[PDB]
Amino acid sequence: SLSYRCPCRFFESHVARANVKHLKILNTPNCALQIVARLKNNNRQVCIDPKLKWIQEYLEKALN
Amino acid sequence: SLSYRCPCRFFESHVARANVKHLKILNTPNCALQIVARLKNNNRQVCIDPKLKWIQEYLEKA
Ligand SMILES: [Au+]
Ligand SMILES: [Au+]
Ligand SMILES: [Au+]
Repeated sequence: SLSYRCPCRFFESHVARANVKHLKILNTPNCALQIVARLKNNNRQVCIDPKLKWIQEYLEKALN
Repeated sequence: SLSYRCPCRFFESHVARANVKHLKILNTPNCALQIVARLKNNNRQVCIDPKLKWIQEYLEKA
């Protein structure tokens, strides 16, 4: 609950790296992993699909 | 903006300090400060009013 819900209704998958100004990993309880991006063309905030290949490589270039 | 929303739809102003098991400030762009609490016996996760005096009394110790 009523008061609390996950900030991402769904994940968007047609967002290109060149379009995103910032990326943030939301740490909200009882919610799956959530990456939030600040945009261009619109400039809004979107929840991006973590399975995006470019997000994967980006998150993977954080070590092994 | 069709996908992202603030995780708190409203704040709960009647919760007592005795009832809260855990508190967590949420990192959340384009939203006001938001505090999530886990309730003691039923374990529900609720958004609680930052304006609550005991919440202040805690954040003012920082
Ligand atoms: Au962001
Ligand atoms: Au438009
Ligand atoms: Au919590």
